[PDB]
Amino acid sequence: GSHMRNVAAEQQLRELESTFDGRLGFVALDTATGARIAHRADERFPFCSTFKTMLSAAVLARSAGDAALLQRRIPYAKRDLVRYSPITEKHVGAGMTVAELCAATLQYSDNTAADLLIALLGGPQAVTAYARSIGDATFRLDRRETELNTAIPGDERDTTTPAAMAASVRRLLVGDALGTAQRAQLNAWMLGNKTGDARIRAGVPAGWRVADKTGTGDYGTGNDIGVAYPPDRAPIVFVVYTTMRSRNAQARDDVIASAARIAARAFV
Ligand SMILES: CC(C)(O/N=C(\C(=O)NCB(O)O)c1csc(N)n1)C(=O)O
Repeated sequence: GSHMRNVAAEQQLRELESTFDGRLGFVALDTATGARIAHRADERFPFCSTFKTMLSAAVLARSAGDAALLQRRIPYAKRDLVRYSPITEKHVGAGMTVAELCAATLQYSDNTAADLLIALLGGPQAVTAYARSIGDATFRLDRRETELNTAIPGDERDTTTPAAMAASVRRLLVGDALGTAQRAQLNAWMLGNKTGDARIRAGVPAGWRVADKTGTGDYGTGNDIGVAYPPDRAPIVFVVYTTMRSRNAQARDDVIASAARIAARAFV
């Protein structure tokens, strides 16, 4: 890549933001060199379901010290389900194992699976504590699903910054904070994500494998975080947060994909 291309990419992110009635938070990191392409890197954004990556990492970290945890079954009933539970609704009664709940929350964004894992860890503050333990002094999880998606302007609950989340994704997916096996497992789950086809994945070449987690909420909030793995090249971290001025705006998959494409083309 080049410094000149990175600067030009940051200008194209400004131009992209001018095209819609909201704001764009963006960090992409080329881990070959640490080079960065950013827009609003240090502003807070409502992270919505992208926190499910941090949640799952916290569960994996606890399993490193507990050989029974990943196969532990957590029963739940139909009345326990929260809105948008495509996988967990199929397994009411005996429930699912902790590993299955991680996979469900990561790959389908299942909200009951998330709530079960937040509760297992001891509540939202345990997820914030895990983030602090991997060097993220910015991330905060305050509420559970689905209230954490309110995305009210000026509200700092359930927010992070693009820069903080890009460093955490890099540490979790590319570095070895989970230990080599846990790291591989988190990557595999996010590589098998079913909800991201129109977001970062739509902006990168077909040969780049993307481990990502999406988020969607009120105020047209549309997010995607993860790591792209070009073949035989260092990984590239992508964090894309967008949120709109109107409470009932639609999320914009095309803007997320465009922002990713700007950085993929600048780095490649
Ligand atoms: C998974 C689904 C249904 O998500 N849309 C959701 C939602 O529950 N997202 C879970 B997450 O982004 O924390 C949501 C909350 S408020 C709002 N408006 N939308 C989606 O993106 O298809």
